[PDB]
Amino acid sequence: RLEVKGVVNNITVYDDFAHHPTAITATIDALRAKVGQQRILAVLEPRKHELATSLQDADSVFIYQPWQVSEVLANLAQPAISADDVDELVMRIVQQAKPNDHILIMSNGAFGGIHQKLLTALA
Repeated sequence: RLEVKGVVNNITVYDDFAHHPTAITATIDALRAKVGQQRILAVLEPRKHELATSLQDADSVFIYQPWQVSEVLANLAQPAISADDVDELVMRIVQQAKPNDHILIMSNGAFGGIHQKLLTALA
């Protein structure tokens, strides 16, 4: 749960298995409890209005599309983006990520090794 995979440029990268609305909600809330006002960048690999609601506390939202993700993101007015390629999604993240951010990677799979991709790309 919220396993810290690394810190690069004061940006913490975490992995968590949550990928259904109820667990996503709990997981972001548990992270918020620790990080306070510091930014949560939520990065989800799913397996709709409930899903949007589960992501609403995250300061920026990234969804990998491996149904239509656009309908989920339309409800979120914070920065929210989908990508259909893991390296592209890593670029999207790196373009927004700043020191003191918390990148929360939510998937029960390898997600192309995105946590390692980020630790490399953020340096």
